[PDB]
Amino acid sequence: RRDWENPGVTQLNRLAAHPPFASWRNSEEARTDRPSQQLRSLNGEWRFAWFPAPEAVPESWLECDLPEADTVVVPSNWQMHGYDAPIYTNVTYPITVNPPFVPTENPTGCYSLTFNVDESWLQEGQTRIIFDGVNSAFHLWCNGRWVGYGQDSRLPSEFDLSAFLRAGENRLAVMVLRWSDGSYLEDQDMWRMSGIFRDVSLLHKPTTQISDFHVATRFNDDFSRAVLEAEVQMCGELRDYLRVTVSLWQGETQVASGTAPFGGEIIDERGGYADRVTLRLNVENPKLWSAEIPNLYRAVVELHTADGTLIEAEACDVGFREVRIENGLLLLNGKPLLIRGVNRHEHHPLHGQVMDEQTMVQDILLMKQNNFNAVRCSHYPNHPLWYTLCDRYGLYVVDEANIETHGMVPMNRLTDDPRWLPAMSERVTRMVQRDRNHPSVIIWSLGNESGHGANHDALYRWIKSVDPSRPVQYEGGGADTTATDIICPMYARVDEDQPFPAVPKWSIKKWLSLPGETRPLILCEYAHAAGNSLGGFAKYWQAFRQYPRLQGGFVWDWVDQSLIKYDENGNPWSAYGGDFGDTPNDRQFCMNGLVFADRTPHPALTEAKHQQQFFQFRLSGQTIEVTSEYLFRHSDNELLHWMVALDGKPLASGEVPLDVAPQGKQLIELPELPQPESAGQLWLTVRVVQPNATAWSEAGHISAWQQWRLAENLSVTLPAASHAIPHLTTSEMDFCIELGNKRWQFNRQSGFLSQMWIGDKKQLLTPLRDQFTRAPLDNDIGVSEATRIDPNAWVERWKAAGHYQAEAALLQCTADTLADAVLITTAHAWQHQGKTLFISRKTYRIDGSGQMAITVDVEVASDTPHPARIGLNCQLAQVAERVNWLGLGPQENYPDRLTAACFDRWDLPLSDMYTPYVFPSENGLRCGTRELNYGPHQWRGDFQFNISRYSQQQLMETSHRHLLHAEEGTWLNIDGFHMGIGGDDSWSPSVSAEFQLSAGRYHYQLVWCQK
Amino acid sequence: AALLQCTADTLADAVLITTAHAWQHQGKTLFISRKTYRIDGSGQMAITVDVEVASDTPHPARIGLNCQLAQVAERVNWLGLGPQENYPDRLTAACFDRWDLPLSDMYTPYVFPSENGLRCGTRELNYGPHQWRGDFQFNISRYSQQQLMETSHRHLLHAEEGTWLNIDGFHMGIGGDDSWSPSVSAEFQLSAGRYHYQLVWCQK
Ligand SMILES: O=C1O[C@H](CO)[C@H](O)[C@H](O)[C@H]1O
Ligand SMILES: [Mg+2]
Ligand SMILES: [Mg+2]
Ligand code: NA
Ligand code: NA
Ligand code: NA
Ligand code: NA
Ligand code: NA
Repeated sequence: RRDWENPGVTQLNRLAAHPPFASWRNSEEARTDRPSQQLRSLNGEWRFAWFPAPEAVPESWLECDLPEADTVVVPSNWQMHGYDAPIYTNVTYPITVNPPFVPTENPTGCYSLTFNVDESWLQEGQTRIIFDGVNSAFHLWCNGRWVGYGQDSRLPSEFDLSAFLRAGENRLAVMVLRWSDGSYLEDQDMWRMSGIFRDVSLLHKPTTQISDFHVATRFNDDFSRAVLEAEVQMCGELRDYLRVTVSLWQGETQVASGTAPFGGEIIDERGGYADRVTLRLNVENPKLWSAEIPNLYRAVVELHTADGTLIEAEACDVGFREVRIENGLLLLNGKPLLIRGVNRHEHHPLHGQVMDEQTMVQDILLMKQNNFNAVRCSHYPNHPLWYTLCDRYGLYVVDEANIETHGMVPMNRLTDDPRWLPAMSERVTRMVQRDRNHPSVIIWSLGNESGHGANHDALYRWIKSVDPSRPVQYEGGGADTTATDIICPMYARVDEDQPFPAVPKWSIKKWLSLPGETRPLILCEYAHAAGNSLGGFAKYWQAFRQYPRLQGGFVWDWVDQSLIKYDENGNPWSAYGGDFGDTPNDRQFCMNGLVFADRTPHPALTEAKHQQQFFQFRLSGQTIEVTSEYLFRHSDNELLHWMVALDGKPLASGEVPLDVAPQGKQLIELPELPQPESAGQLWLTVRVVQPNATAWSEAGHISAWQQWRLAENLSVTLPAASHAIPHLTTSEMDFCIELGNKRWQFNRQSGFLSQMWIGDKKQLLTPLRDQFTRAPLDNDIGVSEATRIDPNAWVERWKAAGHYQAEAALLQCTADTLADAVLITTAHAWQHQGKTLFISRKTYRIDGSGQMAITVDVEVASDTPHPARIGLNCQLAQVAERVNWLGLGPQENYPDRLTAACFDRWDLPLSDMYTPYVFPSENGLRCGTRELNYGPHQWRGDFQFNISRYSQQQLMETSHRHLLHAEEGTWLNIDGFHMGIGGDDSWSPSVSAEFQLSAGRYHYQLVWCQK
Repeated sequence: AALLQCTADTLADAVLITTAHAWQHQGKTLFISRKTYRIDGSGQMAITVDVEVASDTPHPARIGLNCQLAQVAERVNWLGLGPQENYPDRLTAACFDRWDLPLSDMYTPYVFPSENGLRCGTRELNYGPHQWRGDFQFNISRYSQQQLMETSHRHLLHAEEGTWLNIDGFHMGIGGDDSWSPSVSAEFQLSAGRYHYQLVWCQK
């Protein structure tokens, strides 16, 4: 019947969806959430065999293990074991678009397991098997007998095996299909894999059982009083002696308990539900749940007899919180939320899409440590443990249905088709039935990029009807359709409108006030962190803080989707689209995370942490005003450390305890600061430190910081006259300046300083020349599809203008001797096919003190695309271990992404001055630098710089970081100016006007000398 | 202005004058101006100005040069934004072109006297035998900035001997969102800390 090519059949013999069950036969264990003997894991070693199509599977496999099969670990994606290649494609379906058909060559994975089952499980009750995740469709057999079928890769499929099992040894046989009609609803921009990638278990339930239960919590006006309501449903034979007891616990203290026989209130003309009962428990002064303080209670649902015999128990963590939209604002416990969130895919560099507790916890810790309080399940229901962790650690979750049909034309072709309503409804309804009891889930999502169809409006209302406790959102069709309670655009800009036809992305500030609009606005996706990105991030947060209805958003995204591969030497390297022979593919577009696949931070993470701080500061005189953005907690684990320094040198510091109420302010007056010893700029730096450790952080964790320029004393003291005078040696091909053991050689043909000698040691490997280009960042290249070549992308404009090909032409090179120095004057014109792109005029002044002052004045043709940078570069013959500088740091920072950086004296090993982006590009820059020290060299002025063993040329021509090779010496790039990196999105020019080098005329001056 | 440095150097085809000043008050150095005047064999004086402004002093109204020329001409010819008065935050209406107006039109008769008549984005200015080139803002009239701020009514102003010229590399916005509180937007305040501008003064 080829059930995998029929959207009308999404499952066969599958049991109803429901909340997590464990079937405890001991209440104490249900209360403490301890392991349950009635819930067995079948994870471990299984037998697996790969076939090109389901037609190639031998019938023998159904009742006997195939000798050709291997023993593999489950859960797992078979591509990760090497049976076939994982495919990375963004929008374009990996299969021919011809719904509901899939290729005849359909990779088939045949799993089998021989396991034991005790007669005690078969003599009484029900024994069911549970597959938390199978990609993307499968048929189940038990002891050679066909059991059922299932679809939807991100929700569990359960089947009753009570009639197929036998005492002793049993054998399962699962035929998993890579492609099915369900694949048409799973076109998310991520690796395309398959297999039994989530847990498999066996659950025993009594015949008379708790089949479902819903927990709700409503409050009075000030939340000082609450009522917990628990509806419980049963299956089996109804008896007058059956009872249901629901008890609520706060730690070891039982707070409330209620018992009642089955039989619900009258529903309609035919009566009520005799197989259901609702318990209502009163709770005074409940400890409220929030991401700030994840207070949790434990609800225990007991099914028992009047005489006191327990039949079974279920339970869940309960969080007392209310979520509602009122007067245009998303409120939590009556307070307007400010969503500091991020999108997070279930990705592991080695295991693929198999999630483990360790990785989940690591992500959560890093998230909260970096001031995030929310996560969006892009774009499907997550591993069940995820919700438990967000419940306990405290993170707001947007639970999203596994529905994305991005590759359709138009996007809503399937979702506006009633023939697909069934398949869609199951992805939404089964998600709600599974996760509705988790307090962490505060918003439901109908899926992602499936345009907007009538099926969306239908399912939108279904959720509103069955679960009024959570708002529903969906971005397809314009981000503001009738299928969403929240305006949730993706990559809508802060001030700039993008009037696309039919589905415009208005600037978020303008979106809010459109005629008749009243809903709150939270971007489901923004600040695309692909590579060297997050430029302009601060602009979003200034807006979020000023506009009440702009309530944040979810950064895209958390972690790069790179996979581990091994080279000839067997060493691991990070791969992306196309590295597995997968084609078509969208290359590096799968890496858009704030952290690398191994969870190592990208520089952008710190910019995020800074902007998302929960404490805001203002300086007036010597008074620091600290405002709290927390909505529920007082700052009872915060200490403010302040430090004043004169250009890096510490002059004074202290620490004051913070005691600010949520939404409150605290005034802190700094003691009279001693007068700076010399000239320079005083800088005030304050940091909020958490003295005590928490569930998500260690003692001494820094949660917020800010800097301010205080008094400055301009140096009016002119240096002493030098002893010796530099000597000029004019030759036909060179202008050589001599001063003691030092020598500067300027080539008269090129007009560039080609070499420097300190004694007999050459200082340069490459001449000091102007540079107006950079190894293009992901945002410069701007393609979300490898097949598309955007001529409007910055890199194409630069290439087309000849910026990368431009040749310097000497216009002038003269030398002059002054009273105490030698003045070299130069002028170069950079041209491309007759067009003069840039003109650089310089003067080099080498005085008796051995300093070479370099003054640069550049002209940029107003009609050529604004240059990526304006500076100089050279290859220093030396390679030192450290880099020391006075400026912004310690991490990499660009013009539109430097708010998190602080002005101070920084010292790091040379390696840290290079950011290992998987896709190489310009990186490691540090801005606002007044002094740079490397080996014997020292550069002064006001510039931006990067330094490493990789020339811009190699970075630009190398596709993977692991293929880079340390060049001889050290490449230095010092820019008087540098263009912004952008990032609002990575498929169109995103660098804001203020960060484009459009001034036409630029001036900067550097001083090069010996340290 | 406290003189920090004043030197002279003879080059191949030019004389170089280097200077450094520090404007202070109550022992506080407010600004520091470093310049070089390069007069070559063609009679052109290239002036390069680099100024430092203490970060803790209120941003200055302008960063430029001024002098009182002895000559009094009838016309003012310039290549820049015009023909009317325009300031950094009020120049969208002005157009770049060759403008030529009588001296009187370069003065805006506000009843209450103040800085007036500025014209921005000027690459060339001509007055009498003089010509200034670069990329500056300027106002030119028979009234000094001093007289303007000391005189309450326009009818009390008296033409001073010669002509007062104010060539600025940078000028603060004029604001106006209201007239009873600071209203000059941030992007129009001279807060860069270090400013650079150059001019070429010659005869025509
Ligand atoms: O709009 C989007 O942008 C991202 C680009 O990396 C990613 O494809 C998301 O899944 C999609 O919703
Ligand atoms: Mg089907
Ligand atoms: Mg997509
Ligand atoms: Na807001
Ligand atoms: Na992507
Ligand atoms: Na505190
Ligand atoms: Na590259
Ligand atoms: Na006046």
